[PDB]
Amino acid sequence: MEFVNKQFNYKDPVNGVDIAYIKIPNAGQMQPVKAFKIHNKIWVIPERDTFTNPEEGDLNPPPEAKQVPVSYYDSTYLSTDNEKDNYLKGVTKLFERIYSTDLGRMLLTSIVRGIPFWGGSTIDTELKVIDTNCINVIQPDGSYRSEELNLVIIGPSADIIQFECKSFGHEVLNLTRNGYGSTQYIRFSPDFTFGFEESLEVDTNPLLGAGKFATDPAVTLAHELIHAGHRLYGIAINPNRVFKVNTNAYYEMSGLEVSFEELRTFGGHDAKFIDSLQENEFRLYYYNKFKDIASTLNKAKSIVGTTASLQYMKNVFKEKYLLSEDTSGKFSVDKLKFDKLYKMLTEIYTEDNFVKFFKVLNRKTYLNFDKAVFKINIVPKVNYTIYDGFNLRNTNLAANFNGQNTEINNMNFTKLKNFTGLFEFYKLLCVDEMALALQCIKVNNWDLFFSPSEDNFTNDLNKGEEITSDTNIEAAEENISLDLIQQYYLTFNFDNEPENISIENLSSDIIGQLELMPNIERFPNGKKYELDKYTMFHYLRAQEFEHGKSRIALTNSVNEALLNPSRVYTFFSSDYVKKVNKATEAAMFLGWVEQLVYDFTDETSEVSTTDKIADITIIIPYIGPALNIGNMLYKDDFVGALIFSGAVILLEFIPEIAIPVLGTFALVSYIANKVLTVQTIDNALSKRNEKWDEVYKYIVTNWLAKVNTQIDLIRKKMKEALENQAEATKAIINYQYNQYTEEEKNNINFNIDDLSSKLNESINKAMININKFLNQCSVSYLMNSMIPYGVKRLEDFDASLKDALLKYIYDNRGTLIGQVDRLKDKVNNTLSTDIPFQLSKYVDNQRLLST
Ligand SMILES: [Zn+2]
Repeated sequence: MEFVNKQFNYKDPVNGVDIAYIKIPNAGQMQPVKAFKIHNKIWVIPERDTFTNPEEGDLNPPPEAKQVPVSYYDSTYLSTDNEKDNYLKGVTKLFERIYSTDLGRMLLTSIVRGIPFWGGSTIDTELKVIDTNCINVIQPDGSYRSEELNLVIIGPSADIIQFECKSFGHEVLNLTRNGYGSTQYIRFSPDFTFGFEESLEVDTNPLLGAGKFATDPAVTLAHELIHAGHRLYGIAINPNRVFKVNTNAYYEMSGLEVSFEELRTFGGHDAKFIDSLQENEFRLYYYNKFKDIASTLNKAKSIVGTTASLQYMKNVFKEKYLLSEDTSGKFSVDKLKFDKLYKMLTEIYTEDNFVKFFKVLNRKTYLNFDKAVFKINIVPKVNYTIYDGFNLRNTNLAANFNGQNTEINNMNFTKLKNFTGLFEFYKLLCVDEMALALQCIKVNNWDLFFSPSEDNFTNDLNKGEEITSDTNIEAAEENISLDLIQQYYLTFNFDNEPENISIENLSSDIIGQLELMPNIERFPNGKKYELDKYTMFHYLRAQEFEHGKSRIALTNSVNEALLNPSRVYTFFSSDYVKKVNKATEAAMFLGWVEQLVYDFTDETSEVSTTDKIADITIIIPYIGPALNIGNMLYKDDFVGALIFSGAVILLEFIPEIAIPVLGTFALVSYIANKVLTVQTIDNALSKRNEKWDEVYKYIVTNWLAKVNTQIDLIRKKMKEALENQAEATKAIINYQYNQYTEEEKNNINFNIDDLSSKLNESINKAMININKFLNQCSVSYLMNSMIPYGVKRLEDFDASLKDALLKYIYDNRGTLIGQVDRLKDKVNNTLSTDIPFQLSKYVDNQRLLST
């Protein structure tokens, strides 16, 4: 009742104020749809989206499959009044959940504030509303009334789980990128969610649930509202600017296509893939675009198309863009204030930050792709609440995110058919049949490796700089934390919103067309690779078995588990395979099962400590035979190979890191001035600290995108490998149990859910170790294989500045008579020592900092 003020029903009578048949900007002529105004500037249309796009009227599956991990198609969805009512209540509920958090409260306020700019006038001294930023509200009497708005929530198009921000474009202006902003139409459904898998939280939660977890749809909505946020303030990054990936190697993906805008919206490490140069380019770009709005507001003389005054309208956009105004009435953009507003919309309003506030399990990267799709019902309070989500307090579902777990909370999630086939998009990995014949496995596109292009990483480190006494000292960029979010919250003006002012009627049908959007080419599909050796993907495939009818499964230690469907590979000792494959009689069964649970824990809990490697203090030897690391199929060979060559042995590809010759400093001399001569020397020295900081940050960015992503995938694959082992073990134990007759009843009394629960527990404990080990390798690599490159490049820069400052001091020794000896020592001391590399300065991730 805080954000949404009325408790709406779909069958409520049309009134023409908050419940009315409306008409939106259209290519042709549309028929009115019943819509609901949940808040000021925010409307909801409980219909399938068939009107915004003239080419999207059909709700059937497209001729071509479409390149997404998970998709769902159902034309019958959102046709019944019951469905539309439940949609309206669902969307309303999620708005309340977003608002109930400190961060969501801020976001929703910023969205209402972000009224699209009145730049539809051809005469540059008049303020006129852009017609596509409005809707026509039809009254009970028959007449219509045009109204300004910021946001519209519509149901999905053909693909039900494809959520996105849409907006209508101008013929000449780029409204979402010029600072103006345009009305946002979000395609969303609260009746479906994504199924994902996570294993990173097991450190804090050892009793974590088994299978797939469900994405809280509030997070999803908040994600789309952030996209709307950027777009309303016209600060959205060009959809052209995509993160280009290498697609030629066998281990690489066939293609991904992720926009910078997407990585920015997520936050975490994902936002840090974008380097300092490109990020500064964007910040300075929208700084000048805001200044253009300030210029147009100073040239504005009269207002047209509304009863409201020019003085009021200028004030609205003053509040929106946080402009400073003189007593003379002139507007300007404050540098420090814009940065506060930009950082907020860019770095504070992120998906990862919302997770903090909701206290829910969620994907930690964008590259943690969805695996399934579930039908949900969040409207009943017994199922979902504004405060707790799925994870209801004082219930079984409170601890370890149990409410989000598909298997424990199975009555809340019904698994649906993924319309993307398991091998719709794939590479084909082949090997010599043991080339007269080949043995080939299909690997799904999203099980492959990222591998970003070098084109995505640009810098101006080579560019020289002229040091003066007036040289600006960059304030240390404070990293995102809850303390900072708290500070923005306290400075926030929550009361007072922009008003719903009466504007003059537009034409009966608003003529509008959606934003152009770049035409993205389809990836090459089904590429074949003929390989000399078995790969990681083969070893992972060998551990898989047909879930269905076929039973008799026998575990073994050779990768010819690929040949026989009854044979499944394992990396556990030969004693484990002998024990599990042993025929057992009813009398011996329970003691045989108890002993297998024991061995399963013992094989997986194996930890070998070391001090020889450095940076890496622990090792997990069975990762070698589990994934074929370095083509050395021995537990002894993995431990030995890791000590010898370090973390690089885990990597699928060696990242290229290009640091150029660092731009030297040039000094500006001032004759007969002792004060400003000392200032320039001091300015050059503290500007060197920024240079060390700049390089360090650049290396952290490359490591975060090229290396840490690889390790991220290996841990996910180890989680899969362990799950495969438990499944195979359960299948064999359950097969033996079903081979008995009537002695199953009382004599045994065996619970498979208990066996599954105990094995899941042992997997979690194994992952605790594995996560700890693989984090060390990622950082180990950063410290010994990536940072040194920058350091010796930086030490050569210190050499150039050393002689530059010593010659400078010498050349001005008549001006600095009494201080020459002192200044000579400071230059010699500070430029001889390296600046210590602190990981906590560039990486906020506190579980990466745990090393
Ligand atoms: Zn997105």
